[PDB]
Amino acid sequence: GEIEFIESSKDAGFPVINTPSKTKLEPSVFHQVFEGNKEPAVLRSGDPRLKANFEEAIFSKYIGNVNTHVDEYMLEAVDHYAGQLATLDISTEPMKLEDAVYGTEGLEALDLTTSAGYPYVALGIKKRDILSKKTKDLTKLKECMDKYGLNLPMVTYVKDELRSIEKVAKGKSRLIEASSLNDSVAMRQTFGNLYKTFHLNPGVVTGSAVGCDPDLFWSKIPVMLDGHLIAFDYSGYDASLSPVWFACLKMILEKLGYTHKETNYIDYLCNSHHLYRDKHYFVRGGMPSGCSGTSIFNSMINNIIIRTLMLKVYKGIDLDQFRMIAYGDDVIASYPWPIDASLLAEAGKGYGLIMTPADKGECFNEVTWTNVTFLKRYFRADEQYPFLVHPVMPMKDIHESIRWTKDPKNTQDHVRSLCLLAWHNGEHEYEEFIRKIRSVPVGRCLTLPAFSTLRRKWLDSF
Ligand code: NA
Repeated sequence: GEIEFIESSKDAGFPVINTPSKTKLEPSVFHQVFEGNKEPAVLRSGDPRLKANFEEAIFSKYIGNVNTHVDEYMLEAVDHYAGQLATLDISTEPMKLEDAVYGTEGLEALDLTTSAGYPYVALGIKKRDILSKKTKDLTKLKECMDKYGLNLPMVTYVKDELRSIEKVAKGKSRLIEASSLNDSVAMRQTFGNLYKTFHLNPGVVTGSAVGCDPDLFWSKIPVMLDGHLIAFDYSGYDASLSPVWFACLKMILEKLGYTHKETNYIDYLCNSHHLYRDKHYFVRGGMPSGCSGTSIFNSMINNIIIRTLMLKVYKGIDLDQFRMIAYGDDVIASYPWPIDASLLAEAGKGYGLIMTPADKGECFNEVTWTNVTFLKRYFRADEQYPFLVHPVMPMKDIHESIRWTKDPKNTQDHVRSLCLLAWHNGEHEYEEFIRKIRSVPVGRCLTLPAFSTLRRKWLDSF
């Protein structure tokens, strides 16, 4: 992706979008009990911790585009993956508006908590002013969609989250693009049944883990992934995507039965218009992280990409023996023979993708079931039930998270969520985690699950 044009919003008649510039994150009561290094992301230019130009840093992810046709490798990649998805009988019929807004099996109700985007954010109109869970009212929504239409600008927010010392200093804060409520709803109508099928079928047929429950899904992954593991990281995957990868996505959508008209919304993602505070800008390429379907579309594109690179370097490859599971940029994969990921990475660079060794580190290559991570979690077979696999979030990350809060009123839910991740690290680690929590008075006011209870419920869930 490439920023093609940027100017002051007022020149085009856009008001300044007044997005948050002060973090909602504050030290929790556990801040001194546990060790950690992470701090809130930089949200504004004048932040004293900056050791770089903020506005330059946050847009530096847009590294450019490679301008190419959809080549022979891409075409075969699309064919192969399309053949997998054909198995699922995805419906290209529009999802009914009520289902697409207020919830159905495989597609949770539209989040009423997030930004309603443009122009609502300039009018002080929130999602809850238009929508109502209790009523399932579609009347105001239909009015709004008729009044303002589709293809509205996206509103760029800086993500308010914890970041490493390095990412704070370098000003490498992440951005979220909020699609207008109008476009979110329209895309959910158009692609909702596809969203639904993906959510209901995480695994190696969709090549997707979006919507998965790691407590359950992790025992299935080594069964699905037969051979030598392949994993690598991307640097700035979303923003690196060139228009050619969106063309591939449109081709795969058409093979599923979507019409040229229905795939027009992919152009909205690819060639996008954004508002950031007092500026507005156009991007050619780049997945706008935050719009409807961007996790699923990022995953589908990743399925095309990896196959393309394999076909290009290993002309003798048998993709029918290749398996992969993506969650956006994150990938875990296998092939029955060793594959040199460093070769794939160089082929990736030719397509404007920046691929690096798995989980930082120096080489590409020797990934094992012991060191592989996916969705930030390691894989550890249960010692007693060896066919069941623990997702293991590092205690370091759990410690980082408990030291901060966006609202102390949520302490019970926050700490409980962390317990559900922590116990997979083993009984001794859990017991210590609970002891430290309880060394603060608040900690003794919380309902914390016992290890044996967590383990029992987990075992029973299968
Ligand atoms: Na874009």
